[PDB]
Amino acid sequence: ELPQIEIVQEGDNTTFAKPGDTVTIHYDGKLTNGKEFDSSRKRGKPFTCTVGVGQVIKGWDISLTNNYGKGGANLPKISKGTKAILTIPPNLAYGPRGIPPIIGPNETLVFEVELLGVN
Amino acid sequence: EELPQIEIVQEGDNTTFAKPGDTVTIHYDGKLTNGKEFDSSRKRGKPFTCTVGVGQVIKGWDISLTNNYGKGGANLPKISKGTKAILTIPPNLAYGPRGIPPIIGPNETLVFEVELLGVNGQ
Repeated sequence: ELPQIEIVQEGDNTTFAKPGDTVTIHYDGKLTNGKEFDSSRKRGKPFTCTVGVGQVIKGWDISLTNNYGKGGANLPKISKGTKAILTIPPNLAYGPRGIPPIIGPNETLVFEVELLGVN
Repeated sequence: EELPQIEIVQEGDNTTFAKPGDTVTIHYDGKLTNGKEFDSSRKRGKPFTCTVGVGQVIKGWDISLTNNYGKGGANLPKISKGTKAILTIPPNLAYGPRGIPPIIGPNETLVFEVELLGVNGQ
């Protein structure tokens, strides 16, 4: 149903991504065991995508858009400049199948995310 | 960005519009370009209710019903409550290069006749 969000750093709290908005982020992808599958920084650029439109895993879409603007209980809003940890259950990520050998079947994913800008 | 082809057969209220995360109720008939029907609300015997804009249905439906997630599109008319439309959905907005055989074949364009009966229950 819903991902888990923890706020490392608060952001302006006025600019929020909306579905179909563009966002730019820095991120860390780790499995629960602490081993890293993807990272923007090591790639060498921040990552820009369209959120809320199924262009990224559902857990990102929910987190970045605050559940498509509906919101949820215990879903803190994420705003420009926010730094957070996102814990995403497999159905909000790559599912029962996974994407082997990159990500195994039924994996929860932990993301360190910083929202640099919206649109 | 691919967009579905939407034709307004009959205008609706022009006031009630679904947004992402809204619920909608619709009557629909789905046919292949050769005119063969593959799915219908009538065959179900009830209209179909779902959440739009969240990847719960094929992308073509999500775009059509939310007017590209509230962004709009070139030549993309808005669909409002009471609208009857025909939606032509290219394979990448439906089921893909693969398909879901035998229900729907590979690389298939889908043509839907839709009526939007309600938004969020009303």
